[PDB]
Amino acid sequence: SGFRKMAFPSGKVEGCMVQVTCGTTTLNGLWLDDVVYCPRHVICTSEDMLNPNYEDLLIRKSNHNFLVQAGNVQLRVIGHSMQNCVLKLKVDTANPKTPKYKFVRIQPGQTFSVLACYNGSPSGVYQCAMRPNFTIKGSFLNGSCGSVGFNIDYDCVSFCYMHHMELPTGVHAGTDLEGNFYGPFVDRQTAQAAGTDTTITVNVLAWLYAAVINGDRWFLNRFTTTLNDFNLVAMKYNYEPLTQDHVDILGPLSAQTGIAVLDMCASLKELLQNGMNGRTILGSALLEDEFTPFDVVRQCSGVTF
Ligand SMILES: O=C(CC1CCCCC1)Nc1cccnc1
Repeated sequence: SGFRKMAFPSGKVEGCMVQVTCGTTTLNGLWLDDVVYCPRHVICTSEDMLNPNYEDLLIRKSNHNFLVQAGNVQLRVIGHSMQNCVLKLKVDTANPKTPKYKFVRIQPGQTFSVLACYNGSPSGVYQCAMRPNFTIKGSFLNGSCGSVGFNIDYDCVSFCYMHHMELPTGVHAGTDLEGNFYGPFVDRQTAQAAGTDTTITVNVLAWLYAAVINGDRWFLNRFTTTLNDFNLVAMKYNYEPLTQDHVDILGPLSAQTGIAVLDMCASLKELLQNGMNGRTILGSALLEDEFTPFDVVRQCSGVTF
């Protein structure tokens, strides 16, 4: 038993991180087959970041302007092109360590693991949620750019995120691996507004089910509710509203614990109205929204890769 914020094992992704250098701007790139993907802002000088014309900047550049080191190795760039906000560098060598993988664009509330990197070397791994406002609350320094987010479904690495920027607010924005931003961010150093951030209600429900599994049962109560009365209370406290799809996703945890979804919402209701009153749930004094109902099930079933 027990309950931790687990990341996916990182091995399969470590063998794909390379160092990309253009002029004196060095950051991380992802090497799959014979292509290196990286943030297209690698071609900017710090002066260039206030108002980049990427088409104009990329034309001054040539294959041999780009240094791709894979540890002790240099790769040879023989084609270069821009897909939206990513640079695709065709290299002379397919990565022998290219796992089974796909590119996926994820939805708000989905969780993934980040391999944080500097000069193409892995630093650490953590789990996080894509916020409803399309930002992540990550841990990135300078040179972390090109660090990626990924899920593993047995043996297949799904890549969903590439790190491009910190906002003046200290939260983190980037792209899918086709180079389209999550949210309304642009890769320009200007004041940009994240939305209002909401709580991922379906994840909090998944996590109360995880508490009940692990013996922590104090918040369960006699009461109940409907979807509508629940959703009314949720909106007041900046919680995302709950649909029928969400109830369908919770059914296995409802079957495994013998607690109706609506009964769990009734318990959640009371906590938003009355709070914890000093108590904790799975050793936390706040309501946690960074576990999906899939994460909870995976961790309480012991699903491997
Ligand atoms: O925010 C950036 C990149 C932006 C990209 C757009 C132009 C300005 C620089 N760097 C970074 C990321 C994470 C932690 N520290 C620094």
